[PDB]
Amino acid sequence: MQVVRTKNVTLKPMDVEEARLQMELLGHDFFIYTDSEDGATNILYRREDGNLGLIEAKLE
Amino acid sequence: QVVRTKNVTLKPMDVEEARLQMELLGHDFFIYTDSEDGATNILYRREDGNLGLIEAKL
Repeated sequence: MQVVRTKNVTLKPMDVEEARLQMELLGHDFFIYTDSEDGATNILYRREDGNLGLIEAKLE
Repeated sequence: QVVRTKNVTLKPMDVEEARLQMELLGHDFFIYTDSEDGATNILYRREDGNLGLIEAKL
């Protein structure tokens, strides 16, 4: 079978500039946090483009 | 420089259902709510090609 190793992380509030900083200090391609102003769950991620992409996960 | 957000609506499901979704959308990752603990999850393809998961929670 296929085993997916889980990496547990605790969601925290911060600026998207902060998320970028922290993501890079780990070289991760994915950084999930809760937007400091908006309050919603955000996922900063590096596109195949190389550029950054920001996803907002609607708790809807 | 300037980036526009993308909106996604999370749904509860297990890693298997999420894995199938990711394949269908032909995407490299998938975000959903873990139906076991209600956490926000990110199933994704690692560099080595393997599958990894990130579980976020307050």
